Amino acid sequence: FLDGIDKAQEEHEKYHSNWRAMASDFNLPPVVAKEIVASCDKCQLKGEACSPGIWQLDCTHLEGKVILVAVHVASGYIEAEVIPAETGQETAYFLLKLAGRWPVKTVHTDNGSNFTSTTVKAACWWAGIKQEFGIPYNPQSQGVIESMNKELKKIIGQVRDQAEHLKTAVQMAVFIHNFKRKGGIGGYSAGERIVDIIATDIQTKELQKQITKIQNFRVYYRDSRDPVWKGPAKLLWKGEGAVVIQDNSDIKVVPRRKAKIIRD
Amino acid sequence: GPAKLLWKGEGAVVIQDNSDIKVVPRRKAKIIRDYGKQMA
Amino acid sequence: FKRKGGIGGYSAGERIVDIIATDIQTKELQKQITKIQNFRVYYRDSRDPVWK
Amino acid sequence: FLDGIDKAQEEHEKYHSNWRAMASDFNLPPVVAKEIVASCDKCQLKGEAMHGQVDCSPGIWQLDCTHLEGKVILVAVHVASGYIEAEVIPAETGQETAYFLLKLAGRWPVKTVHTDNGSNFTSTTVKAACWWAGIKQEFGIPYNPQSQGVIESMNKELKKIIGQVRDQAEHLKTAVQMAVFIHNFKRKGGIGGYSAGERIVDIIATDIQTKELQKQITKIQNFRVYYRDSRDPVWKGPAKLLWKGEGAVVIQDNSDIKVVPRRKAKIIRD
Amino acid sequence: GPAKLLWKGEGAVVIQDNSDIKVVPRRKAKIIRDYGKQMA
Amino acid sequence: CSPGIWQLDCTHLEGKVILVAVHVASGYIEAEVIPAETGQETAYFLLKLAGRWPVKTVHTDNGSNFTSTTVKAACWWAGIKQEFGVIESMNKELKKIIGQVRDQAEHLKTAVQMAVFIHNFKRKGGIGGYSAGERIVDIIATDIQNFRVYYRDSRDPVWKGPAKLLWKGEGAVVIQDNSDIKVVPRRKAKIIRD
Amino acid sequence: CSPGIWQLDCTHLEGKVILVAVHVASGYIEAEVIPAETGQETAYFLLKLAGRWPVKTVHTDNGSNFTSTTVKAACWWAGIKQEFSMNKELKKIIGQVRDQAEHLKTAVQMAVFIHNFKRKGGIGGYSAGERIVDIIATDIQT
Amino acid sequence: FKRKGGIGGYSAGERIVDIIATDIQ
DNA sequence: ACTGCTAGAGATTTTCCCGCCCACG
DNA sequence: ACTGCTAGAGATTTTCCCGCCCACG
DNA sequence: CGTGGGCGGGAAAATCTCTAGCA
Ligand SMILES: C[C@@H]1CCO[C@H]2Cn3cc(C(=O)NCc4ccc(F)cc4F)c(=O)c(O)c3C(=O)N12
Ligand SMILES: [Mg+2]
Ligand SMILES: [Mg+2]
Repeated sequence: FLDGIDKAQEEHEKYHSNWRAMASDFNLPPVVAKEIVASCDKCQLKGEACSPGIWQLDCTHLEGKVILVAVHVASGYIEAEVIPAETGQETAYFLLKLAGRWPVKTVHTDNGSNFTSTTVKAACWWAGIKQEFGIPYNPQSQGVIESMNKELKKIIGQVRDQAEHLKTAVQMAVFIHNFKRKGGIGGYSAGERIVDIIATDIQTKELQKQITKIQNFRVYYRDSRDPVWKGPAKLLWKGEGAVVIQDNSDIKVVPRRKAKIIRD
Repeated sequence: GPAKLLWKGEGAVVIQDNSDIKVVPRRKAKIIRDYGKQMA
Repeated sequence: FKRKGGIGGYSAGERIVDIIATDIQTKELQKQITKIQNFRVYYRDSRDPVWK
Repeated sequence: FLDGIDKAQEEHEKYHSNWRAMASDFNLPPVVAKEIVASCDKCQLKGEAMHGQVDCSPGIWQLDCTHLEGKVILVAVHVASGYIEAEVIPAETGQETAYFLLKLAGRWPVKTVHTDNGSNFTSTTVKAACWWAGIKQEFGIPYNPQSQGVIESMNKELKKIIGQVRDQAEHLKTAVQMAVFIHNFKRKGGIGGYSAGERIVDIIATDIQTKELQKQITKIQNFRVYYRDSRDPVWKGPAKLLWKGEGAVVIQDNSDIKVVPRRKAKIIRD
Repeated sequence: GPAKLLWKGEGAVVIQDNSDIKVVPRRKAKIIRDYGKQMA
Repeated sequence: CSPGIWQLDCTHLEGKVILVAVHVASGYIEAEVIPAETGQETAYFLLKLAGRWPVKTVHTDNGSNFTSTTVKAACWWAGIKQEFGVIESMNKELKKIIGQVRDQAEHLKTAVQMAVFIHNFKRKGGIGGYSAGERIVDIIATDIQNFRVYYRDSRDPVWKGPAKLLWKGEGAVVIQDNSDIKVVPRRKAKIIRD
Repeated sequence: CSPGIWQLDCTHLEGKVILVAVHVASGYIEAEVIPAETGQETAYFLLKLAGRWPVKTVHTDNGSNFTSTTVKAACWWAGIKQEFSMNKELKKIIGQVRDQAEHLKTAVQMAVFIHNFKRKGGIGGYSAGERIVDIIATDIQT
Repeated sequence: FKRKGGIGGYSAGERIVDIIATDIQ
């Protein structure tokens, strides 16, 4: 348990795997894996600027009727909505619906007139959503958004005989693109990828919210065969018989009788 | 709960709370792994 | 989203993720293990000597 | 304070968040989170969760008017025993209810009446009748029918037995008298298995025999108890002894019905 | 119940179940002698 | 009398500026001598008056020793409100009991020391019989020694309030909203802890 | 600590000699700056200890100004029986808020007011100015 | 061989050798 | 100053009886 | 062949912490 | 003169229970 930390350290020196691999493989607590991936030099990539809130917005006018299409670009999930009239209130209503279903963090769109209303500004102020206009987050999926729109138009050309109304065939088409399109690495249709991304993001932000209070705390400690109260070290894992800390650069374990935790 | 899962089927689920071996039907079960796993 | 509590302090939006995540994890792990582990148990029942 | 507390306050301004959500999302103690929950006046909960207690005293009697087949029925219940009387009313008015209450007071030792705030129970005629008979009038919370819920349940039970007894009689009032006779005599169970007729006899007989006997006792026995109380050395007294215990006696000094151990006490004959 | 009576007034009655002193008010008392006393 | 009322004024001994102060509840002389007509010594004396007891206000005259930016900046930094008799008596009786110690001392401020103590501790009389330094303690330290409710009106779902308590009951509470003396059950109402 | 007992100490700062007086039972300081380190100024420090606040004795160090004949005559007609950590907390607060100080004395004033009424705590979020009056209240009401 | 994940935590080589062992028989 | 309450049904625990049989007189 | 259920408030039990002081190194 | 351990006082956290309302 405690003697696998150094062989995770040399593993991160040779191959630089992330905290999940060293946590699940070596059966470690994930805090020491995040500190191993933190203490490295060349493993310090960029920040957030990954994101589960990669959302593309695109309008189209099919059969003389407005269809507003949103894409969860981090997982490739895509849906749409038939809009009767081009105004900012309809876009704000659909944006608040998307915020109600999924945690929409950032939206990417163009500088269209319908998407630049102050009603959408008040809605995103009440929501707290970063907004982008014309700027792709990364230029790989930029054409893929349009190709998915053409794919959905091919699905519409499949299922226009499956329903009478436009929006009923639209809902059947997004149901088909949610489930009836397989492939990939492990046979995921469309929902398993996005629930995997959302679950991993929820778990890593729970780890961030857990660790953001521990770094405020202090652990004054002495050792066995020692009364010299060193510290204040940083807590990693509070245990019932052994507490894990780091004083300067070493992952140490201590008895709880030798420990003293400042509450702030 | 929370019991430990032992075997899953389609109509019933075998679990173990402390030492009992309970066979709970599928319409009574709740299976989840907490994000709070990072301590325990 | 904003209302927290219930089972483990989460909103319903997290539990609806966790339920389907366990759904598309555990039965796939079970399908992967049911083709490998196949043990045949003969049992002598109670009040009797028949190995069934 | 912290900036996260202020942003949780903005969260409370926009969504009226839970205390546990603000405590988890910003690493807060729960006391200030419950204070922020109690801060905005739009966050008002559903009150307390505990039921009150209705008095069980022999001098109290409940009344209620109920309705069945387009007719009004006066129901009276002794609260301590569950003895019930019922009658059909010609017309719902205070004078006929005053006549019914005068019959009740002439037949039974009634001191206190506790009804709801209906129109017929707030007339001047029942006020003059209760002043003539010396009856303490009391009413309840203006829109809480649960303090009268005993007699509401007895309106339920008597109508259920009326459902069993309606076929034997041609009219309502004969079946009403038959049903109230059935419930006051034939229905057996409750505390000691008896009907309420034996129970109210037991209540009135025990009341008389345990007030006159203690009245005859208290003029003879008169012991004055001085007591050195706890945490103190002052010998305080004298007090009236109610009953001598084995290691602790019960007394009343001025108004406090208290227990004093006999080692901390001192009993004087006069 | 049933506790033993110790003293009675009007406002409150004091009773004893096993060793306690219960100063029960008049609105909560129930003073009845069960007429199956003919055995006990 | 408020628990924090103090009064500041001035006296000129040989054209020499001292600042006297008195609590209105007791008539309690304290004083300081300043080298020149400045405001820094006035803020010095104000927060040294606060230096052992909490001070809520200071009463002054209508002079220009209280309309400057230094003293107002100090008093609004601390939080003491400013506003521009009971001092004019004891300021006249501050120059009288020096005579037992004036010629008996090289330095006159020693006679000021002994005279201000003989005014402080050895001055009693009247009802309570205490000293003035203990009278101010008695007054302020006897001055050193209430919830809201909300309710759901019956046959309605709307909650209202807040109201003030009148009498506690185990089933219902009587309250006043502004003048509405109403009794509401505890299952339909809820009291704030504070 | 009896509520009539107080304590004195001295310090030097920016070429100016300051003197602190504390109530030992509470811990609220009061400092004052004097121009010259003379016996007159510390006898006036005994005045601004004694003439308002309920003192009984004195407590200071072995300086020759603290035990002069002027101080002894002041204690003679002031009934004071001369017998015989208070500075570091003041030296912490003065340096953070030196910026609003045209003189050192105003910095001393705002620092002792920060010590007075901006640091709430104890058993009910109290001040030291309430604790001194509670202890001398117990003295005057016992 | 140093990067894993998925349902069973497979690499690419073990997955392709499992599908080749499936495809042979 | 006022206040939810009461009759009935399985259900479950607690407890005599009887017969009996296996252990003893 | 179908089925009552769920969010919040005191209240009560269970449990760390701290300081301290009395018992000990 | 220099340390340890139980206690108690207080915080605080997990559970019990119990109710309001959905027409
Ligand atoms: C027109 C359909 C056709 C079928 O019958 C009606 C009548 N009804 C009545 C309620 C109601 O009384 N809810 C409160 C409630 C009370 C007690 C309880 F145990 C559970 C409870 F939910 C409904 O909620 C509701 O949806 C209907 C409804 O839809 N319909
Ligand atoms: Mg009624
Ligand atoms: Mg009714």
